[PDB]
Amino acid sequence: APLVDNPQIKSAELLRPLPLYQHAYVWPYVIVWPVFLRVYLTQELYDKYIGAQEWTFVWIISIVTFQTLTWLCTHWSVNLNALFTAKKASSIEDAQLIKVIPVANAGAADICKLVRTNISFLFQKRRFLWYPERKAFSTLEFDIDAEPKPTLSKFQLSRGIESEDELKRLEQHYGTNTFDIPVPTFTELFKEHAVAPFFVFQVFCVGLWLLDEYWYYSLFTLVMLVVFESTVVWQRQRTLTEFRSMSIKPYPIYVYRLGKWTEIQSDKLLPGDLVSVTRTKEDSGVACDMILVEGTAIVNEAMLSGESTPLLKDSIQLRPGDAVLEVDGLDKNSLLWGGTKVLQITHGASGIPPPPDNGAMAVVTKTGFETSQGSLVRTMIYSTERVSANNTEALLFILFLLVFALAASWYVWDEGVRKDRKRSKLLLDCILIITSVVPPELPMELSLAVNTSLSALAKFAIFCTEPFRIPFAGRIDVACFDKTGTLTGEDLVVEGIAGLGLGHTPKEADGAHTRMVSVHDAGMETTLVLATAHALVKLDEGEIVGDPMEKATLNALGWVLGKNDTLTSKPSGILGTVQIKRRFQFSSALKRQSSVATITATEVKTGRKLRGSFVGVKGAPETIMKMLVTVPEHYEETYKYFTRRGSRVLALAYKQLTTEGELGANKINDLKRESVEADLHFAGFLVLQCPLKEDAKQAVRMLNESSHRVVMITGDNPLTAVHVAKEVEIVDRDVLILDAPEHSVYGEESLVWRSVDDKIRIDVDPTKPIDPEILKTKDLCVTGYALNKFKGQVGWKSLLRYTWVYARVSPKQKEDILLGLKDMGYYTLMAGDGTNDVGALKQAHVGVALLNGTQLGDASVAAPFTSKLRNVMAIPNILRQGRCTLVATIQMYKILALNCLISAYSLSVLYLEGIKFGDGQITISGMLMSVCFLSISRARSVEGLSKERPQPNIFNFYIIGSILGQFAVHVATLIYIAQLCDQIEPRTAEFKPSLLNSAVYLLQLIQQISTFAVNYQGRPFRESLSENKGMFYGIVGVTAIAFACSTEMLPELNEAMKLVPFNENFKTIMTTVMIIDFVACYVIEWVLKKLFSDLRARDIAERRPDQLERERVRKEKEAREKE
Ligand SMILES: Nc1ncnc2c1ncn2[C@@H]1O[C@H](COP(=O)(O)OP(=O)(O)NP(=O)(O)O)[C@@H](O)[C@H]1O
Ligand SMILES: [Mg+2]
Repeated sequence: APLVDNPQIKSAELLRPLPLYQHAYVWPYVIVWPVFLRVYLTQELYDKYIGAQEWTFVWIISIVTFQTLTWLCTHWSVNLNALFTAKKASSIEDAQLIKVIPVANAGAADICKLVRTNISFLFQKRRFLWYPERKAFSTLEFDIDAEPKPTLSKFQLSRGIESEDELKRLEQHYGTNTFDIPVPTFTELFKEHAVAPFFVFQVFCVGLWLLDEYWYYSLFTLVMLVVFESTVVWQRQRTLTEFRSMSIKPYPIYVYRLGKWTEIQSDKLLPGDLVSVTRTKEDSGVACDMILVEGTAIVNEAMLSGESTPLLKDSIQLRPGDAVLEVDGLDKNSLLWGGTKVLQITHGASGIPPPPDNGAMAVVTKTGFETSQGSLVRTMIYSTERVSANNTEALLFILFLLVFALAASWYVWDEGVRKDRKRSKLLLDCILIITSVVPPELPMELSLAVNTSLSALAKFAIFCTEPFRIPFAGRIDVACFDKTGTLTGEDLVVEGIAGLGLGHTPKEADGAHTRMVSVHDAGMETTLVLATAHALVKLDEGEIVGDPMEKATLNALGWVLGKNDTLTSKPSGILGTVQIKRRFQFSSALKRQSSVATITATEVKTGRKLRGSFVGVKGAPETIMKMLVTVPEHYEETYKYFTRRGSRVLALAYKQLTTEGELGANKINDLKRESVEADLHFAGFLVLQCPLKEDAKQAVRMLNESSHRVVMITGDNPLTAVHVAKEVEIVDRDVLILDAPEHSVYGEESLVWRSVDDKIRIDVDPTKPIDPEILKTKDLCVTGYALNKFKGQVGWKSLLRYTWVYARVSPKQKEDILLGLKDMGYYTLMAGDGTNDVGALKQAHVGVALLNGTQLGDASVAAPFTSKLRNVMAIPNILRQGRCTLVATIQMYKILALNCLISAYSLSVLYLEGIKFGDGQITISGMLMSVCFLSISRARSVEGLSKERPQPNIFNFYIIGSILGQFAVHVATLIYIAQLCDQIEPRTAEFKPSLLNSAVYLLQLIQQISTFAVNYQGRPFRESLSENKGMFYGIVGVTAIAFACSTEMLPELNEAMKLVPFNENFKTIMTTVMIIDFVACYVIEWVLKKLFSDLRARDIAERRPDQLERERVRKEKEAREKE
């Protein structure tokens, strides 16, 4: 819509509210009320149209029903609210209401209120302001969000807010800095929930049963509806409370307001306000997004990204003030994001005095609900696709049930018309028959199953942010995995330093130098690079924190770490002091990390005094071989041999900028990234044996043997990824790597299929399609370079269908892989840890962030699913719960509808003969069905996954066929019992006990019990009926009650429900009929479950016969070893 210029807003219309007397649910019904009044009190129209006082009551009920329906249509439909309440008056200068309809599956539509001079409104707790130059409502624009990018001179010399009237203008404009989610009480939430259409339908059914003189049954179902809606309201309140726990509590911060330092809570924070950041306390990150002006902040973005590696946010005072701000470039580490824990504040411009507490100066950019964590919280709460939104499949199923209802009700209306019954009683019977089929809990059953799955998943420390991806986990075809941090533990051990003799020794046939010296016996330059090229920082308490790889190589180095970013070695191969002056941070797209430092290092055995400035860079060996001077002979073969064993290899390089002396202050030290990560020498290879997680192999073999495909997406080498995937059993056949034959600047021009042992070499033109022999008989590994060369070609859709290891991929390449896998129709799971997967975690159908730590807030916004533990077994469990979710939904979609259908036709078999159900009988039947529902609701899951897959859709052949077959069996037994009862006694108004009423009541009781016992899903996805002995005994108790009052063994139970005594031959025939009905229902359900319930695995997840034979042999061996 041009009125609101946002991508998530579909329609916007500037309404104007009308008075209450002009409302469309008031004025025409007030107009037509005296017509009915003149019909009623004035005679000669009493017999003209209505004819009776019961018809008068029917017309009064119909008019009141139409009035309350026209009132409720303004509440359960936004467009009908705009039609019936407010006139259009499409002009900006007089509008007061804005109808906002968002795009599909992006929250609930609303009629927002215009508040104003700045014209604004609030939709989904997002503030929209009217711009007259654009002539449209739009999202709030900050100083950062300006289209001309501001210079740093307005940020270094910001000096805080300097005007009181401008402070009040900022307060009225951007609002206060709070996570404004209002949790509702029980009263207003139940008031909103009592206006929902299925509550209205249930209350209308209660009134219909009350009109037919059913006191106890209507009271029971009203009490049950009240407590069920109370349960739903408490569930929604609990969910909103756990969402409210994600908010940062206010804590006193020192801001610079009116030229003075002032302590104030974090609820009052406006953009452009100068603030001082210190060490944050527990259960609090920082409030809102800031940019560092003066100081260095060691922060931890465990909220925005899954990993807990602390980054080193620098300042902007070293950058010139005339430079254009680059949020995605040099000043990426300049900003500080909200919700993130700052681990340290160190000082290593505007003339302002320093803060009383030793903190860094920052400027607020994005405050309130529009900060990045807050903008994710707004999407996760108000702008998400809700589980409780009524699907069209459930409504079409309800319409199918209503089609069956009308099929029964038309026949009972024709039979009552032909037999000349009372038309009001016949109409009430037909409306009762129609209304006894729609199950009011049916559209909300998926939400209940999702909530039960969330409560089950919270046991394994798995917290789900967006609960509409729980059914998606029931239909996952591809289960993508990261390698490092997901299938690999964080306790890395340094194997050592390799390739010291490159260009200067055991050599293989391909020339690979296998001499791996230890870190202590390494050279001086290798030791200085390992002491220089890291992002390690010592906290004020005295704990070294950083990358686990950098911590591992620090512990292998034997060098202590000082206070002012210095590292010393006391009298281990060399002795001296290094001090890092500038530090270029590591990026996943660059695959390197460099640092400029000052060295004073002496070798203990020869001397060789190395002083002065130094550049140490470590990274991926292909990038380093691209950016050094002279590539040594057999460079590629060394790292390919040390990667063929599965170890992770980095390259270390050094460059002396000034040699003897010093570089000179920080004026020269402000160099460029591309001007210092070039013309390098070679220092060595850092080889680390990254250890596999203990649960990785078991979880991946559980996923592969359960109709899921496991692929590996990782930024590491092809050989490490291939060796891990062979250990974890992702790749079974011979593998082929699609990569450049040489990773130099000239050799990166063609693509080659290569073997791991470097024996097969096949040239590939990327425009030509892939050879089908390679796709069919070989597993494939694809490098991100070869993926980038396959961006817009025909073979790419082949590659994503036949590759299970992706290596050397950028985060954008992981996003491209997951988008392409989404585009082919495969549902995707992505399990990731680092900041290289946050694009991938938000593009998969379900994304899990594996927080590597072993023993509501502190839940990351990087992924919709967050596993607090480090185990890989949290990945199948989610999928298991997802499958169970669908399975639970399926069983309720097979029970409730069938239950209602039975009840409807039972009423029909009564209402064909003029007899009605007893009040006590139908109340006892409803109580027993509620008892069986409570008995069947409590069921856990099995300890493993299965090859069968549940059907996601509800209109499949299995569910519809089973329901139709069981309904046909039930209606055949009901018709036969009715004909037998008419045969025994002829048919010739209060409730009087009869043989037909007792037989129909006993049949509907035993048929509801039979469809509870038959349609319960069992062994392939959950426990069986016999295993939950509480559930089995609860079903068997009602079974024994029904069969005891059917055998006439207890006359007290038969006289309690007003059941006539039965003839012995009739009793035997009816017991045989009940057994035949239960047996036929179980046979039909078992046949249709064995035939059509198993949703077939897709072609990417189908396994070859040798894999199935190996799986069967291993399962037989484990079953033998169990004995
Ligand atoms: N601290 C580091 N310093 C230098 N280079 C690094 C560092 N960490 C990773 N790299 C390199 O960056 C490359 C790709 O970046 P990245 O994807 O972040 O590593 P990764 O964690 O192994 N990928 P992944 O397995 O998906 O988590 C790796 O193959 C390493 O060579
Ligand atoms: Mg990772």
